[PDB]
Amino acid sequence: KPITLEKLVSMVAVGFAETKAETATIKAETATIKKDIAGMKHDIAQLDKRIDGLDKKIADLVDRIGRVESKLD
Amino acid sequence: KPITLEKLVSMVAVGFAETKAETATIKAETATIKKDIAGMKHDIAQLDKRIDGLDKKIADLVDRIGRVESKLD
Amino acid sequence: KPITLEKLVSMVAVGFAETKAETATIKAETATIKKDIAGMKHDIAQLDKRIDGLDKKIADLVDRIGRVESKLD
Repeated sequence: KPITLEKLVSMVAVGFAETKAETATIKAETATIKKDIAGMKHDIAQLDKRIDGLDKKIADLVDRIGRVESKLD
Repeated sequence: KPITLEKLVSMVAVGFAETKAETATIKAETATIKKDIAGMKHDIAQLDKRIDGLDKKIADLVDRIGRVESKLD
Repeated sequence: KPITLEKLVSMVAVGFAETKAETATIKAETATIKKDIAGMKHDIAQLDKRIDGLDKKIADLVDRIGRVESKLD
C-alpha cells in the first residue's frame, strides 16, 4: 500500500463531498422539523382558542342555571 | 514542522472519522426529535378529540336548560 | 495544476474547519428545536390541565340541571 499524494487528493475530495452531502441531509430534515413545529405551535394556539370559547359558554350556562334555580324558588 | 504525506494521511483519516462521528450524533438526536414530535402530534389530536367530546356535552346541556327555562314558564 | 502536499495540507485544514463550522450550526439549531419542544410539551400539559378543569365544571352543571329537572317535577 504505497499510498500516494494524488490518491489522498482524491480521497480528500470524495470524503469531503460525502460529509458535506450528509450534512445537507441533516439540514433538510432539520428544516422539515422546524416546519412541523411551526404547525404544532399553531394547532396548540387554536386549541387554546377553542377552550377560550368553551370557558365563555360555561360562564353562560352557570348564569342560566342560576336564574332558574333561584326563580324555581 | 516538516509536515509529511503519511502524517496528513493520518490527519485526514482521524478528521473524517471525527466529523463523521459528530454527524452521526446529530442524526441520532434528530431521530429522537422526530419521535418526540410524532408523540406530540398524537397528544394534540387526542386533545382535539376530548374537546369534540365537550362540544357535544355542551350542546346537550344547552338543550336541557332550554327545556327547563321554557317549562318553568 | 501540479497540486502539491502543502497545498492539500491547507485544503484539508480549511475543509475540515468548514465542515466542523457547519456541523456546529446544525447542533445549535438542534438545541433550539429541543428547547421549542420542551415548551410545547408544557403547553400541551397545561391544556390537558384546563380541560381537566372543564370536565369537573361539566360534572357540576350536569348535577345542577338534574336537581332542577327533578325538583320542577
